[PDB]
Amino acid sequence: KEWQENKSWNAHFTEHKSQGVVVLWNENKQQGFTNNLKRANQAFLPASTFKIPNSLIALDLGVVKDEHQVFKWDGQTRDIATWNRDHNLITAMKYSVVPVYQEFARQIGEARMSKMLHAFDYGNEDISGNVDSFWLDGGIRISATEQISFLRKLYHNKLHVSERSQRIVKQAMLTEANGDYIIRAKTGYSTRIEPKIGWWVGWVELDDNVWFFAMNMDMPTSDGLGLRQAITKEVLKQEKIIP
Amino acid sequence: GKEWQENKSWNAHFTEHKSQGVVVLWNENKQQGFTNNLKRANQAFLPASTFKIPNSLIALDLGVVKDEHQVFKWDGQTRDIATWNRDHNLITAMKYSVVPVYQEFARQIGEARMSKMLHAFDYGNEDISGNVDSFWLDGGIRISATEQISFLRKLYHNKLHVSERSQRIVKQAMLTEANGDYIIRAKTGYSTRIEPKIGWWVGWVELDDNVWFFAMNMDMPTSDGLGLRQAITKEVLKQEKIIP
Repeated sequence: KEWQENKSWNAHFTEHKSQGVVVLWNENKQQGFTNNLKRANQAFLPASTFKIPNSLIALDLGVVKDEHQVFKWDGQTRDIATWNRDHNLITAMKYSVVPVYQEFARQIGEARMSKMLHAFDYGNEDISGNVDSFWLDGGIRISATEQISFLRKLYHNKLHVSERSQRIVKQAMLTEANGDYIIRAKTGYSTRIEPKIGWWVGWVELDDNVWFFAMNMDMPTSDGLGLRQAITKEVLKQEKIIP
Repeated sequence: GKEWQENKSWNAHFTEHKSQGVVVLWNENKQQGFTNNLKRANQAFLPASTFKIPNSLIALDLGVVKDEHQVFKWDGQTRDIATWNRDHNLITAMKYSVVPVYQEFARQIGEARMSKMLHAFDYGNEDISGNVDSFWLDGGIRISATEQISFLRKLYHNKLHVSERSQRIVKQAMLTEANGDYIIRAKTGYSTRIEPKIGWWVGWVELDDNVWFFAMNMDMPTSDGLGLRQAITKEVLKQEKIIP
């Protein structure tokens, strides 16, 4: 069976008075697992999870030379302290620095952004809205299961951008690593259009397997943003993927 | 901005564990070095498994290793470290310090190419005398903590003469630890075949706005203290406010 429903994972959403989906993909067995088959396939705004494809396109088109190139703060004080400074690809991803990516998007342009999302088979491939905000309040929509399809192509260097572009983005996605596993992931928080949801998408590298993952959850306030990672990890722990 | 400074307060961290050794830090932004022992900082030892870093680069650059996914078959000889007794790729072979895999790389590389490469890298004394498959364990090659840092800085900046791709893959393979505060890319070593028996930890700490390169070695009479390589380095990084 391609996809199996495991409703016992809802205990982890319930424990934190939350609602959402975790989708796992066992790369070795080519098998999916989720607590909610329906919500697993419900398409939402990608929000900052879009920084993954945006990074790839920017690198491939030379908008970003490498992970060292500095993007100068424009001097507009914004409400996230960490955005109010110079950034490179690594720090811009780490802190989800929208202004840097809005600038990448303007330089990429509508026509090339569109051609690339088509080549990537990314979500509904719809960039309608502002070229510099469409992943936050435009037409683009992607499900947890479609995030995993895209992430598996990135992991195997199968997107039509250079191997180099893919390696650099995967470096930039690095989030956590220890003796037990490596997580390459990107967070997202969609707030501009209802419903407000938190994202975490990426994968867990083990010695002998890769577990791809995409979770989203109802996020009325930013007070629960920490539950994106904490709930994903309770699921990974239950499934014995991490100790 | 004196190039090299001695900080003897770090010896308190060696003393706490009744141990002896050196930690060398290099602040990349300020181009400044710090060590608890300038003498030991420049004492050359057998690299042992820290040699897996240059060996990885050469194997990749020559096509002995196609990528980090290529599988290296266990030869079927049960060895002392359980995790060696299975198939490996570059990632797992580095993680578990799987000598037999690297001995096979070394045999395919061969004497002439291994020698040319270590010279081009300016790697330690550049002496491969002994067996092409064991010289980093009991042959002629020697490298100091300060020479480890020189080599690691070239790798970090993709300045070795091998492809950018080869350097990116090895740096991926070096990944050891990562969290919201830092990323460590490093390689452990335990030299036992020639005295003195020493533990190595060499690599770097990536922060948002700086890189701290590091090379430590310490007297390792038994394997009971291998854990002190990382624990002592981390006490130094903590004292210097490089990690929380």
